[PDB]
Amino acid sequence: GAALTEKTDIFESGRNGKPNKDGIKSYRIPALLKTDKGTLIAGADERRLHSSDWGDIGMVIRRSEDNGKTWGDRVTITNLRDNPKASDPSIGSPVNIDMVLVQDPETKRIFSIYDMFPEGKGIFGMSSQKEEAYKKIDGKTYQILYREGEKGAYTIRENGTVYTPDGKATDYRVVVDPVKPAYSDKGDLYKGNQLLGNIYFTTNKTSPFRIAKDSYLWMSYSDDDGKTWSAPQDITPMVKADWMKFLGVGPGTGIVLRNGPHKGRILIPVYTTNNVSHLNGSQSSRIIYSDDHGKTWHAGEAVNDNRQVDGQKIHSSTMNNRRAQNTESTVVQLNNGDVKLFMRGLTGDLQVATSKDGGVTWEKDIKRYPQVKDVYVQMSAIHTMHEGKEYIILSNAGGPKRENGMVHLARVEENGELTWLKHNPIQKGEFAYNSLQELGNGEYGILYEHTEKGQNAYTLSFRKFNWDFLSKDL
Ligand SMILES: CC(=O)N[C@H]1[C@H]([C@H](O)[C@H](O)CO)O[C@@](O)(C(=O)O)C[C@@H]1O
Repeated sequence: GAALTEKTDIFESGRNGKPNKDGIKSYRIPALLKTDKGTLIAGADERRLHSSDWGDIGMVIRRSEDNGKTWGDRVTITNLRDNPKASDPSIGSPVNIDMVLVQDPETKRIFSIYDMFPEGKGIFGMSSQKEEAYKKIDGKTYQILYREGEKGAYTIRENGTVYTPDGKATDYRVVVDPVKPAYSDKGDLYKGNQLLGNIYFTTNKTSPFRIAKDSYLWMSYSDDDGKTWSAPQDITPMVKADWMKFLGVGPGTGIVLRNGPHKGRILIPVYTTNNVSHLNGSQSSRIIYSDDHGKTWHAGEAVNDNRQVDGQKIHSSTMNNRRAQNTESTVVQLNNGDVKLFMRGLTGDLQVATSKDGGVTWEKDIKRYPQVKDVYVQMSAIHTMHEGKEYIILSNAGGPKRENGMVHLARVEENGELTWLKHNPIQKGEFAYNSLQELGNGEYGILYEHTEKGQNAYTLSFRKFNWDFLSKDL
């Protein structure tokens, strides 16, 4: 008997453009993680001012200890404070946006990796010119601070003390070890004991310093099953190349390889843009990984690196080809050791890349599956076993637009090839980003974006379904 539970709203948006009960207009970008303890962690972007990809956005989660039946109160991981002097509040806050959750099965540490931008319009407000964000000194890497009127780079060193371009300590200090709830004090700039401003503010500044205007990657972790989180760690310098303009995560839930030469490796989907074509023709998927339980991260190569496009080779750092782009993605490892990267794209159908070396490089054959439509929106996919057989469950909008949620089932053969077996609707009406997780006992859960009755984009809801829903027809 087919079984699909009624939708349960986890993060409720307001309606008709009004704020919700907590004064928040929108929630977006779901992430669902089933931890070792059986806990379900639902993550999301808490977009207070509007539904756009910038503004005042906090990284939040809710925990369920009864497999999705009930949920605890919201837990904020990170939420930077707004620039109280910005002329336009809608774009007047440093930004955190798009999160990826994953747990190390050995250490049990839970990671939340997400984007960070200083005050502005996020990916839509990036400068045409690069600004160095870090400087190496005496074998040490320090984040840079810029002061109007001076060309030299100041640096943030031990204890947050600001040093002049010439290497002399100043009386300015940055809060590099935040202590306020949500770490809303991170980046605060002090002169002596007086708070002057914040290094993440870019307009109407009250302090002399700001970090480089660029795209960053931050990470927070929890060792207590999601109840409390560490202060944000800037992992950007570990993975961002000097040519990269944007570098952000493909939101959802990452994975840890289960088998092969790279078992234990944590994979985080991400994508970049270059300075040649940025968002018009350079969005390129890839993953970043960690082989030491999240201590250090490394960038793999882009699916587009040395890819053959129309008898011509391209590279993610120099490409300018709209149709060859691949953006947000979801990653899965097969029992044969191969890694599959399902990438959001502009071909109208499902695009999948394959890596034979734990996600570092990608094979030449980018497969397209007409069986699974892609309206250019995020998707999620997970590996699963059923009666000794290997499968992959993938969910995304069925179209025409971002609507009619579908859960696709594919059989995985020993060569890693896919055969799509079923396509079952799961949510009528508006449907966008989603995140799947296997719950066990033949059941699965999904946290997704949907709206109805005038709700603001989006309300994130949860549903559970079993194998009877996947295989049998409704
Ligand atoms: C960092 C960031 O802006 N992420 C956003 C991305 C990018 O804007 C696009 O991938 C750029 O092509 O996509 C969304 O806007 C979208 O399509 O709903 C949602 C997501 O939060």
